[PDB]
Amino acid sequence: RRAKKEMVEANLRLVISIAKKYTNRGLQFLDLIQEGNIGLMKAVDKFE
DNA sequence: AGTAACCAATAAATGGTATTTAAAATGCAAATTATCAGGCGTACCCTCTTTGCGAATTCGCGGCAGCGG
Repeated sequence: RRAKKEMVEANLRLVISIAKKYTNRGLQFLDLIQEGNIGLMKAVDKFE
């Protein structure tokens, strides 16, 4: 657990970029960001 | 080119009380097809950056605030 936190906290900027590419008047910025963070947690789980 | 209402008679005058008839039709609940609605996955590399620009030169008033003897 304490290992995965490090990658998750490292790649938040990546999430920000991908999200802002979709922000143009959808839900709201922060909702997109948080949903992307869910996705990032999934990806960290699946990466080899 | 013929009177009767005499007293029986005849069943026809009804519109009313029902267990039937089974055929129909009318509904009823299954089988059995189509199609819709969810979940998962994607391996070159990409890393705070977008915003609101201002419910828009109001104004007058009040009061709850920080500095200050």
